[PDB]
Amino acid sequence: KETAAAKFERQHMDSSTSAASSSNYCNQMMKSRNLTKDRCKPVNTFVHESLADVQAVCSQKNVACKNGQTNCYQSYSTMSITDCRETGSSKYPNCAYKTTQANKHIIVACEGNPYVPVHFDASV
Ligand SMILES: O=c1ccn([C@H]2C[C@H](OP(=O)(O)O)[C@@H](CO)O2)c(=O)[nH]1
Repeated sequence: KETAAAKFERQHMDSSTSAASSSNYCNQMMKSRNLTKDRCKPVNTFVHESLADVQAVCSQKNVACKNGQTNCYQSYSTMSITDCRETGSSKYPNCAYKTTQANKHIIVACEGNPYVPVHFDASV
C-alpha cells in the first residue's frame, strides 16, 4: 500500500513549521501522523526543511548506516528538526512525548528510482 518514500514523508517531514514550536507539538504530531496507531512509537524525528532539501541529502555525504548497510547519507548543512521522545508515564493509547527542537545534520537511508529517503537513521 504505502510506499517507503511516502511513509518517510508522513513520519519525518513537517515543512509547515520552521521549528515545530509548542510544547504540545509532539503529542499532537505523533498522533496526527499515525505514529501512535499500533503502539506508542518510542522515538521519531520531524524535519523542518523543504522536501526538496531533504531529498537532496541522498546525494550528499555517504556514511555507514547503523544497521551496517552503505546507503545512508549525512546532510552537509544543519537542518531544523524536532525529536519526539516518549515520556515515562506514557501509556498506550494515550501516548505522551517531550518536544525538543534542535539544529543538526541529519542522516537518512535512501533507495529506489527516484533515489529518495526511506528511513531516518540519526541526527548529529
Ligand atoms: O533520532 C532518531 C532515531 C530514530 N528514529 C527512528 C527511525 C525509525 O523509524 P523509521 O525506519 O521508519 O524511519 C525508528 C526505528 O529506529 O525510529 C528517528 O525518527 N529519529
